[PDB]
Amino acid sequence: SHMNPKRIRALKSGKQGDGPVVYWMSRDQRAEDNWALLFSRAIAKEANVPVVVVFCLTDEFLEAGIRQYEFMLKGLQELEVSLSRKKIPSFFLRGDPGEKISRFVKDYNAGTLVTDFSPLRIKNQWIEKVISGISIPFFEVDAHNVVPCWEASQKHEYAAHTFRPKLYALLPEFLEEFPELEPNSVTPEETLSDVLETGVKALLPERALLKNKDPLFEPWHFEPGEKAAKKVMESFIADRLDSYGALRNDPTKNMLSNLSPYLHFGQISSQRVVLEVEKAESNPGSKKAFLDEILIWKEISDNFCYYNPGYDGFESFPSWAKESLNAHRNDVRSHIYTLEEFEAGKTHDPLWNASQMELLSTGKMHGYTRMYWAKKILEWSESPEKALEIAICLNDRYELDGRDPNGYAGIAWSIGGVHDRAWGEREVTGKIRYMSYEGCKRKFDVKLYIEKYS
Ligand SMILES: Cc1cc2nc3c(=O)[nH]c(=O)nc-3n(C[C@H](O)[C@H](O)[C@H](O)COP(=O)(O)OP(=O)(O)OC[C@H]3O[C@@H](n4cnc5c(N)ncnc54)[C@H](O)[C@@H]3O)c2cc1C
Ligand SMILES: O=c1nc2n(C[C@H](O)[C@H](O)[C@H](O)CO)c3cc(O)ccc3cc-2c(=O)[nH]1
Repeated sequence: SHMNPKRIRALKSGKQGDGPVVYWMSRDQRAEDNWALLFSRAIAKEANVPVVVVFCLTDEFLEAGIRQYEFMLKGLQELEVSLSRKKIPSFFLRGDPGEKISRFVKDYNAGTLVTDFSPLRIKNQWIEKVISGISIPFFEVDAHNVVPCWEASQKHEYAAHTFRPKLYALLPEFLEEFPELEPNSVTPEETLSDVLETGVKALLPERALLKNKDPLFEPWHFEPGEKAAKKVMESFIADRLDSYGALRNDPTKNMLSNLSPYLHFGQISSQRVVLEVEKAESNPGSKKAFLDEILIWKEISDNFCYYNPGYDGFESFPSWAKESLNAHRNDVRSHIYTLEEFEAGKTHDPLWNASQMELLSTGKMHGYTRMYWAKKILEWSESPEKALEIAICLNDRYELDGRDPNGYAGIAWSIGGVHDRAWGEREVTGKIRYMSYEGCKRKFDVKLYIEKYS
């Protein structure tokens, strides 16, 4: 087995039991290229026990909507089949992790517990509870980042150009092929259709609809699951990669990878993706541009959430920005929109409303327009605290890749200059990098973007 010990972290001591090794899957919903699954199999081998997979359908998802819930569970049904063809049983527990994972460990005489890693507050909520209801050893493995989150840095990194040296210096040690997942020796000692049916009915009153009372979301932009995530990656390498560096900041092109929803649910590994992109021969500049995103910005987001408890609040902005935004707290805002208005794209700005339409109808706003979109919320909000609330809310309710450290870090960047520099000082937004509507007229084909979305 080729398993780096620095990818793993003890969450609780225990006395090991004598039953299956239980992998509690959460962030990384895949069978292939999954260090958490791979380490859980290795421990089960070393203990002559089978490895099983447990997943919690939590009392939440009523906070998001059908788009995300469907994307995830369609992926998971494919995952049962996948893990079956490995003789690895998957149990799907309804309810919150505290109660259900504790009970599952007791009832199935688990030996050791392993989970994947996520810096989000809620996961730690779950962890705190699970830790009370078990007396067996507990491990988490960083299956999401290429360089483990507690390895990459010992602290918060204020700019990309400080985290980047540290991260690149560790790629030799941490970027490499996955061993194949070795199946179970034997097959060991209600369904997602019913559960998908039950939840959808519970969520259908909150579904987003255009006045016409017809549904607003379009499923077909992203086929969910592990097999489809490979295909999308392959389409990217083959077709969009060469142009990426040139056209990534242009909302009128389909030249992005479109991997974020897949990467969010962990239906595809970012280590895998990075390995394929490294292999490929493409226009100079492109490969550097894309790796800068999927290694530096993706992994600094986990860094941000992990070293900042208040990663979703003003207090985590850098000094200069807080000082700056405080000084402009009482400036009169040129507009103030209610939440409903932002949500239904009813602002005096045709480009903002279009970006909000792309979101509502596809569940994926273009990266470039996300920055415009979020900065305008700062500008048209009672306060910077309210701006974060509104952005976090809209991002999490409607993005397929939402509810993600990339989100909080991305919104903090936009609204408080996290991982950014001081810029020209203005009214209302202070020194926070400004993104004028006109700057977009210079930079890309605005009117065409607006036509695409109405
Ligand atoms: C206001 C705002 C909100 C955001 N919310 C989210 C979110 O909820 N979930 C999310 O995954 N990303 C978020 N981002 C970052 C980024 O916009 C998206 O990850 C990207 O557009 C996803 O599309 P893609 O896969 O085609 O990107 P590509 O250009 O094809 O990049 C490939 C991968 O690199 C990573 N990546 C690219 N850009 C960034 C970035 N700026 N920050 C962190 N990682 C990046 C993503 O994981 C992405 O899947 C947000 C950015 C902003 C400004
Ligand atoms: O373990 C779970 N992870 C879920 N996740 C994954 C989430 O990324 C992780 O729970 C955290 O990263 C902590 O592991 C969701 C993500 C979404 O975007 C939307 C809904 C869910 C729902 C669940 C869930 O019910 N259980």
